[PDB]
Formats: sequence, C-alpha cells, structure tokens
Amino acid sequence: VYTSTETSHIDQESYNFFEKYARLANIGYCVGPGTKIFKPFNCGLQCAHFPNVELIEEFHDPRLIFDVSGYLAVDHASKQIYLVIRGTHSLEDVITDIRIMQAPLTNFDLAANISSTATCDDCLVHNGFIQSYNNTYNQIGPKLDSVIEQYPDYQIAVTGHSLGGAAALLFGINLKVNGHDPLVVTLGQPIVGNAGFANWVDKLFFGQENPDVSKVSKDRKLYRITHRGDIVPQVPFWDGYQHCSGEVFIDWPLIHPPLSNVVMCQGQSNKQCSAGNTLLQQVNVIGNHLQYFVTEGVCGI
Ligand SMILES: *[C@@H]1O[C@H](CO)[C@@H](O)[C@H](O)[C@H]1NC(C)=O
Ligand SMILES: *[C@@H]1O[C@H](CO)[C@@H](O)[C@H](O)[C@H]1NC(C)=O
Ligand SMILES: [K+]
Repeated sequence: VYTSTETSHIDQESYNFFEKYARLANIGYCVGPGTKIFKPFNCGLQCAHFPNVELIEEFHDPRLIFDVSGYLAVDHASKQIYLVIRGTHSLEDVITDIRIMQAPLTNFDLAANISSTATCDDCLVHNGFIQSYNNTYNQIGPKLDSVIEQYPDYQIAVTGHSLGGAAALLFGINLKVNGHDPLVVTLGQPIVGNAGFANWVDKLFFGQENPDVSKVSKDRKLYRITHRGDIVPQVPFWDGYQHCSGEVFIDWPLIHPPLSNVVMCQGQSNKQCSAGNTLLQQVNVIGNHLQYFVTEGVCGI
C-alpha cells in the first residue's frame, strides 16, 4: 500500500469547491419519506445556494441494507449534471454492517454496465458496495443517460456521503470506463475494494500508480473528502481492503473548518490524515461522520 505523511494546503477557491459538493451530498438526505425536494430545487438552506438548478428525479429504495436513495439534477449555472447518492438505511445500521460483517469480495465486472473487459482481473470490491452501485444504476441509470443526451456538453458530477460515497465512487468508475469524463467527490467514504481495485482506480483517474495528488486542478476528477475522527473512511479494514489515492482531509473538529485546516493528502494511507485518527478522536462515531463543512445526514440544516 502506498503510504505517506505528505500533505499540502489549499486555496479558498478549492475550499469553496469542496463545500459545494458537501452541500449537494447533504441535499441527498432531503430524499425519502417524511422529506422532499420541491421543484425546481427547494429544500431550505442548502438548496438555496443553487440558483438555476432543476431537480430531474428522486429515487429511493429501502429493501436491502445496502440500497440507496438520492437525486438527479441539472445546474444550468455551472453547466453540470449532478447525481447524488446516499444510503437509504440509517447511518447507524449501515455503518454497523460495514464495520462488523465480512463481505466476500466480488469482481466489479459483475456489476451493471461493466463489460467483462473494462476492469483488471484482480478488481475485487465489497459485495455490499456493489449492491449500492447496482441499486443506483437500476433506479436512475436510464434517466441519467437521457439527461446526458439532453445536455451533452454539461460536465457530469457524482457525489455522496457515507454509503452514498461508496456508490458514487463505483458509479463514477462505471461512467468513466463507459466513455464519459465524470467528476467524483465522495465524503466520509468507506474503503471499497482491494489493492488490485485501488491501484487500478488510481491508474484510471490519475494515470499511474502512486500518483501525485497534492493539488486541486481543473483536470483532476477524483477527490475523497475525510474528516478527523471519522472512522467510516477507515473501514472495513479486513486486511486486503485499501483505499485508492485522492484523500482531502478536514483536520478540524467541527463543521465550517478554517481554510488552513483542509489539506490534500498523498498516498493511499496517510497518518497525517484519516489513518492517523487517534482513539479519543474516534470515540463519537456518528457525530464525527456528519461533520463535512456542513452537517451531513439531516435534511434542512
Ligand atoms: C447488477 O444489475 C444488473 C441489472 O442491471 C444485473 O445483471 C447484475 O447481475 C447485477 N449485479 C450484481 C452483482 O448484483
Ligand atoms: C452504460 O454504458 C454505455 C455503453 O458504454 C454508456 O453509453 C452508458 O452511458 C452507460 N450508462 C450509465 C447510466 O452509466
Ligand atoms: K477507495
């Protein structure tokens, strides 16, 4: 596994870009029962930061513990199509499953829209996260394709928090091997697959193994935002699992971190970042997993 302790600071434009995706991910918690996103795109404070955005479709499946909910929208101001995904089930229930239950690792080429030749032969991923990816594809994939055809020069951006972040990573990989050029930003994302998968994802997105991911740049298309004290990005840890590169770490205990305290981390594990979370920092598992620029997991704040 490529390890490092190198980190780099960011500028305010990059901080505002990460905050943006944190907000869009938060809005994913406005989909489901008891909540709503009103057309065009109204859902209280967080949707109010998105003029000229129209909700296309929401989706919600509660059938299985790894099923997903979320929405598809088009932002005519930024010329982007947004796919935003979350886990349908409570964060407590989902994280308990990921933390404690041992998935058999499955080849990503078994997932929807992935051809037998698109992945490396050793590209293995947690069977639950494949289900989250599949469940996203089966609910929204055809609608996303029709919207891509309708707005063919808009940039596709996939984002999600928690299990949504795992589904987003895989859905971005689906779009990328299938000829699109998506932006993928995940928050609080658990480790998806093994060393084969992680290194293949780094080649796919950064163009080499052990990529220099110290910079935010117009052409970079993968960011994994993590927060001090959140253990979700540290599980599952069954040896075998490892992250791809691309970590952006909020080294701050609260929402709304100072600019100095969001850093770009080198490597697939970095003790200056998530891998260095101390035992006292890890204690409050759900609360620390919500603190990503804005509070994630609750609609309307
Ligand atoms: C994913 O969904 C497709 C239907 O689009 C199905 O063919 C496939 O077997 C599913 N894969 C897994 C691992 O569930
Ligand atoms: C599925 O793959 C096809 C064939 O490459 C691609 O054209 C299409 O956009 C993909 N659809 C989704 C929703 O990923
Ligand atoms: K990963």
